[PDB]
Amino acid sequence: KNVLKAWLVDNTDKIFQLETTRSIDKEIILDRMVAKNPGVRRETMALGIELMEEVVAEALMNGESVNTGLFRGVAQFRGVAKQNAWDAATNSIYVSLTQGKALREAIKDTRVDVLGERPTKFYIGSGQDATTRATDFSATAGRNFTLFGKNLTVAGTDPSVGVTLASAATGTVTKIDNDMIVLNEPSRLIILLPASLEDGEYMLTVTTQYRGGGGALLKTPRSTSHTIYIGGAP
Amino acid sequence: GAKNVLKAWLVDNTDKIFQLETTRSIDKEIILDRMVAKNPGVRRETMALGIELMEEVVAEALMNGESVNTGLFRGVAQFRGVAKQNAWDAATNSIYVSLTQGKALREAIKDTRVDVLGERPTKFYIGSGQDATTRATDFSATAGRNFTLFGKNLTVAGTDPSVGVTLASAATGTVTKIDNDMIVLNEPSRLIILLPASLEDGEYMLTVTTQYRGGGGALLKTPRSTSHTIYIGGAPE
Repeated sequence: KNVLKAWLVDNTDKIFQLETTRSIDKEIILDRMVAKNPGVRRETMALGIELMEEVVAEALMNGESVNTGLFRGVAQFRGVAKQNAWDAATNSIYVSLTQGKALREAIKDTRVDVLGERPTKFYIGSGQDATTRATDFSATAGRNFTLFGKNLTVAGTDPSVGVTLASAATGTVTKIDNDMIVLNEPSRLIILLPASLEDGEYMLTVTTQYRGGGGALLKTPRSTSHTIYIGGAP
Repeated sequence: GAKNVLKAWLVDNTDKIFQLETTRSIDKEIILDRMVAKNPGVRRETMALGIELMEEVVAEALMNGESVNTGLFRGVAQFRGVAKQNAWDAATNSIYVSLTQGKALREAIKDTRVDVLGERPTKFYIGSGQDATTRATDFSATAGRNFTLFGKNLTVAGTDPSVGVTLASAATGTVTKIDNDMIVLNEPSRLIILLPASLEDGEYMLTVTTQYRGGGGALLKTPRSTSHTIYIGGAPE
């Protein structure tokens, strides 16, 4: 019933990479809930989701493990316990989440549509968040994020050249200052993510005139993207 | 000050780490009861229907390759294993959903203080854990697969028939004893176990019962027990 579209990318080994499609938030979830069951009042459903989030946040922050159909969560601690004390600069709380029974059951009814390899050797293969060590394209605002790929060097004179973040919620495009691209290699980019960015999903785009391998710069810039979740600055 | 409090122990990792003192485990039934308790304006049956409806929409969105964000989490489908002959192989490749905390949890973390209790009173406890399949260290585990327990004086030893590793279901209270031969590594600071495949998804209380005495010494006349909560995810396909 369900279909996941996947690219073949270099790991070296070949690995599957989910195709860039869509991001959905609470507003779209509420629209789809009302479309599936027109007997539910949107305002009641919106209230219910906020209420449930309050209950779960409070449970996790008061040391309970929480299990829903979608996930299981528990509060965790990050950083070394320096001098048998909590240091707000090195230590932090986070909630570790694992897929729940409803997701494991939905996976059973899902097939993978292999798209093959991308037609051009220009893409974002993988990523890593410095702070959380996550590789699922979740990231931390005001901290470093590494992009691994092919022919990613930010180069050229054209004004569109550079790294951008486009908000899935508002559509607003934030350009990353070129000084904040602290490593600019064809197979790897290290960027500092702006601290002011609101939590949510963004479209990360590398636009460059850098030609694959050696040679002259491309006359017109080319773009490659990947979805990314940015969690607010710690 | 901070409206939430987390209690944490200082356990061994040459250096020390923080270990949450877990309060209890809650499911959809308790969540729904607490929602009604906070807002008597809502009808519990309407809230229960809404949660099933929200889960269906989120599960369909994820399984059709969309990234999903709520205030509690962001999710996206991910793939495991190498591409053999540039084609999906159901016997070596798998799908999972990677989940990260959302904005509501990040804001709640801001109103939370950590109350350090110091070091654990006894030198017999479960400090940390690791799932072999996912490599998760949050005490989430995979049924039919290996799990590692790190701690102090965890060696399973003694003549008493109660000695061993058990899992008690939070949903029913049903206890599953792991066969002693499914204890693959039996060291004081680390146990490697094979989890049975038939375990239903959910939270369990994992208990290590043993007559093994701290460091050097004769076996204890009476067995002692130490526990840790564990989430078990259903066996892989």
